[PDB]
Amino acid sequence: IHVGFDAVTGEFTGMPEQWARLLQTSNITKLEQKKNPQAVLDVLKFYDSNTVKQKYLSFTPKMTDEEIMEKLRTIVSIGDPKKKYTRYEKIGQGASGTVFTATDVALGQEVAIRQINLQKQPKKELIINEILVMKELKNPNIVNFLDSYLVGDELFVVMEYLAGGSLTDVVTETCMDEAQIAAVCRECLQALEFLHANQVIHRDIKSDNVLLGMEGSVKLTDFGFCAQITPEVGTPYWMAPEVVTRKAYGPKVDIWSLGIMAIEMVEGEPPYLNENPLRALYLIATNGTPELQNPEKLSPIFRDFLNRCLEMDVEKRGSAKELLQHPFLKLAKPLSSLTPLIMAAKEAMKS
Amino acid sequence: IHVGFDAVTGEFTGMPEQWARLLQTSNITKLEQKKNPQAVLDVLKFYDSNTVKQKYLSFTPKMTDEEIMEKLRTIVSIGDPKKKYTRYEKIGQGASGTVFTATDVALGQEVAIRQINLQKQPKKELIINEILVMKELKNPNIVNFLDSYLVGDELFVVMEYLAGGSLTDVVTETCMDEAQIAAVCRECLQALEFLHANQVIHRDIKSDNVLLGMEGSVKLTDFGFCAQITPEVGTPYWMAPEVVTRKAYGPKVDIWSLGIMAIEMVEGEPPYLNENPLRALYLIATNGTPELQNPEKLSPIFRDFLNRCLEMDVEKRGSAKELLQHPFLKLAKPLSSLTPLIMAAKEAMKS
Repeated sequence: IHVGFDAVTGEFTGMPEQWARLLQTSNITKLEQKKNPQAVLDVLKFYDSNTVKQKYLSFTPKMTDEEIMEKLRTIVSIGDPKKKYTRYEKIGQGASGTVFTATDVALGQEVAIRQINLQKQPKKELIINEILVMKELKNPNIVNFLDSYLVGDELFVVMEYLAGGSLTDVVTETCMDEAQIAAVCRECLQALEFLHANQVIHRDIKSDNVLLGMEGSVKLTDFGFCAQITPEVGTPYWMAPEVVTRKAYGPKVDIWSLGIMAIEMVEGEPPYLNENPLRALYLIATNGTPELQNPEKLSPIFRDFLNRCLEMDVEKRGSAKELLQHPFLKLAKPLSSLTPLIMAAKEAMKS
Repeated sequence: IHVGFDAVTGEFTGMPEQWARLLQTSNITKLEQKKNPQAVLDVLKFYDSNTVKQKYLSFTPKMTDEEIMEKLRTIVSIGDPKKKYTRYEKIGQGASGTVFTATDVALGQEVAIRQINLQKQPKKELIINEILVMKELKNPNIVNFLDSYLVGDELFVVMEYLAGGSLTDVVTETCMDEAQIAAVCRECLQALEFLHANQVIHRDIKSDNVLLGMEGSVKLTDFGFCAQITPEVGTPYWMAPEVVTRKAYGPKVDIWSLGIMAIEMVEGEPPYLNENPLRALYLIATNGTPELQNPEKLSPIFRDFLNRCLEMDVEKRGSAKELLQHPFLKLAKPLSSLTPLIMAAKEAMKS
């Protein structure tokens, strides 16, 4: 319902008590409110309603046990997941199932295992169709579906994984040069080109969801339900302005998030770290890019790259297929150059 | 290859060294040998070759995981067998899988669970077809298929069971009257009529494979692969003469075995208990019926029943559909009359 704004007093008129509550807790000043009331009102609407939600790739080119067994025909192997994999470690649990990392005993290569109870979720058909899609959606810069197993009522879905940890672990414990950063950016853009070409928007490009191999190979995770194989309230620093303004959005939100990720790689921490989430959302909507700590060090060509990623105008902002041609990615080192940083990160992590 | 017999010396000529070995260990006398050499030679052939074997009901009106999942479509439930059943007790294990008894937590009724590894058996198709058949083969005097569950590579098959133990436990610890014996015989004949009507020969009718309910209900087990839910070299006391003479045989072998079972019920132990297995087989082939310990006590009409069951001539011997009309079964008590004997048996068993 319509709400107003009395410009000299700086008070919104007729807004819900939820939005008024949030506004009091927001640390947005009455200067910042009268500067742009519409931006404030948009980010109140967003935070009041962003329960995060789930994502399922229903892009496939009440349920009974025969229907389930029929849908599972093409995707279930006969095998014991407690015998095919060792070094199980539980990496998380929630309504969405339980997640483990483990290693294949025959190949010696690491995997992630999501364990879904098919009786306790009503959206059974969505989960299975998600798996059917993911079996056919194959690319080297995403974690791919490997295998699945039925264990009574539990379905085990096995995804690729990598031993070298997350890009956050590298970025927090080491300093990357621009030739390393361009190599990461190239592999993430190769992933985004493929996902966008299959009507997938990732929505959550950040260093936490970028996985590194010990040889320096790079994969994205958290693009689907099955690919959520990461431990994950807080501040949504990776989000683009059209998202937090509650406006319509499309695949170039992932290009913004990649830009913020490139900032995080050169600054070692994400933006808005100690900020109130509501004020961080306000700043994203009004200012766009956060402000750099030491911007004078960065090459012209990296700054051009960041500008094409973090342009607030969606039409001006690069697409994945375009930014793959951007001259910054010419500077990229071999991916093996990440190896010493991955090892440095691991030896710092311990814990 | 042909072997002979020199009638005055009492020596077989030209027989294999296996059969000669067995003959030395057989405790069959040279009198008994020259009395009927052919019977001896038949039972040597039988014992040398009876590795028991398995039985599969392939009466349905190299394998890949999609083929397996397709065959399992109609028979696998989605559920956890380690959650649907409690009071698991392991009752046996062999090449054929592992067997448990357990009770359904919701119904409060006892069940048997066979647990089959589908990777470690090559005859996968036979096992699944056995289950598909058994799902449609339903009768109250056999243990029926209830449910099945897939647990990785292990298939769990759930069969009915009964709390009152085996007829052997009743027959060894109590004395049955003829009206109790006729009630058991009636229910076993009801089972054999149905099995014979579906081209099934049981082959192993004995008190060990007769299951009792606490209310006195009666079911057969060990007619198929899935129905082998009983702990089970030794002497084959239940076998008919045409079987042990290695001759062709048909469903009236079950009627012989039922006759021997009726003897076991009134005598409290099976025949040939302390006998050499080779001599027991010789006696079955030549004498037919074993000799009763106290035959003067038994009614005329029970003796007529036993005669129709234990006639050595297959043509004279009763069929199930015929013996169901035999006047002995008119004497049958209500099945509840078994209840005190079942409880007496259990309270003796303890252990």
